[PDB]
Amino acid sequence: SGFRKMAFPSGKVEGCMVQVTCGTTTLNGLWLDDVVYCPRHVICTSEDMLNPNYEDLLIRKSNHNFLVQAGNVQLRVIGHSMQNCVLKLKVDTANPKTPKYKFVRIQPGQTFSVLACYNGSPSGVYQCAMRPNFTIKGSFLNGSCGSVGFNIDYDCVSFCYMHHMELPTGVHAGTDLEGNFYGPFVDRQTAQAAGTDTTITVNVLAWLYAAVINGDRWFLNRFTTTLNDFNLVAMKYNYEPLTQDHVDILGPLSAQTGIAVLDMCASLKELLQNGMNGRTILGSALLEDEFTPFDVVRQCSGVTF
Amino acid sequence: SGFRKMAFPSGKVEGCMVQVTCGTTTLNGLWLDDVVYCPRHVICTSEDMLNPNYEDLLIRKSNHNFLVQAGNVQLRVIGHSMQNCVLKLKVDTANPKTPKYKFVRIQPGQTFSVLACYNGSPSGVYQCAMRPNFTIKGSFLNGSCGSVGFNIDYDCVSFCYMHHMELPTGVHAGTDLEGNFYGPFVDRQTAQAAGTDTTITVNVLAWLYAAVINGDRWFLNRFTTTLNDFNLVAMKYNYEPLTQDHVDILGPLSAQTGIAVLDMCASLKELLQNGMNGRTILGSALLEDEFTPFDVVRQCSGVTF
Ligand SMILES: *[C@@H](CC(=O)OCC)[C@H](C[C@@H]1CCNC1=O)NC(=O)[C@@H](CC(=O)[C@@H](NC(=O)c1cc(C)on1)C(C)C)Cc1ccc(F)cc1
Ligand SMILES: *[C@@H](CC(=O)OCC)[C@H](C[C@@H]1CCNC1=O)NC(=O)[C@@H](CC(=O)[C@@H](NC(=O)c1cc(C)on1)C(C)C)Cc1ccc(F)cc1
Repeated sequence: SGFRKMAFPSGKVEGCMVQVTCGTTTLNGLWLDDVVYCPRHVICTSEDMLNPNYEDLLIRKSNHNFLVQAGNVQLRVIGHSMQNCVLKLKVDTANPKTPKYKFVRIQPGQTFSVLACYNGSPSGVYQCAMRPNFTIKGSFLNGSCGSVGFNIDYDCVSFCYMHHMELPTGVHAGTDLEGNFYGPFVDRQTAQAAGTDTTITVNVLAWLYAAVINGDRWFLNRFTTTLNDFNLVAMKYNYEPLTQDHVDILGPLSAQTGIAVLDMCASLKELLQNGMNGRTILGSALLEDEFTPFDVVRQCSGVTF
Repeated sequence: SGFRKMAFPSGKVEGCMVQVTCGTTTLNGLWLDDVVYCPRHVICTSEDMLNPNYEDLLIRKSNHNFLVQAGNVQLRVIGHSMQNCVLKLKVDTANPKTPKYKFVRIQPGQTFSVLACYNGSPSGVYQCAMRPNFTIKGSFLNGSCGSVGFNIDYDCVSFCYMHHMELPTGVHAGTDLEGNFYGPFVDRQTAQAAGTDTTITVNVLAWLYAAVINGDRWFLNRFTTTLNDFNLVAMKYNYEPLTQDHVDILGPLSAQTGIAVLDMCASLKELLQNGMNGRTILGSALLEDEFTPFDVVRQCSGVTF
């Protein structure tokens, strides 16, 4: 029993972590086959952060300016290409520990683990979600870029995120491993406001199923609701609308607990309108919205990798 | 910026994870050098759980009954010894990936990461604390025993916990890697009540420093308090007493933020007496007590491994 902010095991990503020094600035890179990926701001300093010209920087730069290190072994860069806001550094050697991997661009709502690193060495691992406004509530310091987020399927690591920036709001912004930023953010020290975040309704419901599975059942009421009426209330509390595709993704939790999704929606409707009155659900006094229906299943059923 | 339930990277523990089949029952084991450690209830079934006689079980059992597997490679047991409630299985081969390790018995209040595994394969990693009543709020299912908790220092993995049982209360109990149970628990299906848990005061204060470092500062008031008067109030709300050793462990956070510990104690005194009034601190509507002063430092300063 129990429910925790579970992250995927990080060993397979630990083996692919390098540090990348171009000039004085140093950051992290992902070493896959004979290419190292890393943010493209490794070729500019904080002096250039204001509004960098990345194309003049790499133009006037050779493969010797790039010093990749893997513990103690240094790597020799043979070519360097710029795919959007990421930098592909083709190196002579290929990482022996390159796992079965893939590059995916996740959607708002989906979760992923993060392996925070500095100087190409990993500090810790934690779980995050891509917010509806394409930000994440991470935990990063100076020298954390290159740190990546990922999902797993047995042995296929699905890289989905590379860390680039932190908005003055405390939130964080990044790209996929193809260099395209999530949301309307671009790597330069310019004021860019993220949209108004919203609560991930489907994830709140999956979290409520997890509570039921674990014994917390005081919030279950006797009612049902239509999908529209629920959405009418949720709309007031800045909750994302619940589509039928979300209802279908909860089918398994619904089937497993014997609680129809729309009855659970009725339980949540009351929680939003009346609050929790100082009670807790799975040890939290707030409604949690960073657990997907799959995250609950893999944790309450125990899928391994 | 940011603050998350950060866990240590799990790669080095992933490499030491095996599955151990004695009869039909299968669980997990820790493969270090030429010995595999695992709970001693692998030689008894649920039928025996009521009150097992572990010494008659291993007596009438040979090294062929023990089938250790490491992915696909099976291992050959040469000897088997019973150290308290753990089982030492001496095998012919030695784990090539055995990291610099050590076995420590942590104290109540200390935290550690957990790598939850099933069938010798890792599902996920999360962070826990040894409660003042020698339980932990984990996330374990059937077939999770053998799963271990640990801390790290650069490259020295400090194994501190192996998972054995779950009390009907939902909490969990285990042993150190020397087979001695934390608290008054013994591996048998017998009603055993844990003490009344308490809040880890020192950790709540460290968490409050972390909030200040991250911008949440509304709870800071203008007062100071004596150590005794604080303890008098904290005593009422089931908070552990704050010793001078705890005050000294907060010195660094105190020095870094410029807030004296006893003034922070005054801020917490108000939070307990008046509550938070629907506000949050680092995204939580409750006071969190599973972060040590070191856990904050390593995360807000960025120590790597
Ligand atoms: C990562 C860069 C690194 O590893 O080397 C240190 C310079 C760093 C992450 C943030 C640092 C502080 N905590 C973080 O999470 N990124 C940067 O320093 C970039 C600049 C910023 O992030 C600033 N914010 C903005 O520019 C901004 C963007 C928007 C839309 O609104 N404001 C904060 C530091 C204030 C620059 C950079 C440097 C090197 C890289 F590889 C990527 C990006
Ligand atoms: C781990 C055993 C395993 O991996 O194989 C499955 C039998 C398992 C962990 C719990 C299972 C359910 N969720 C868990 O976290 N441990 C057990 O099954 C042991 C029996 C129990 O834990 C029961 N609780 C008690 O016995 C108890 C103890 C006290 C002080 O109060 N109540 C729960 C299942 C109800 C038996 C066991 C089997 C194999 C092992 F290697 C260790 C322990």
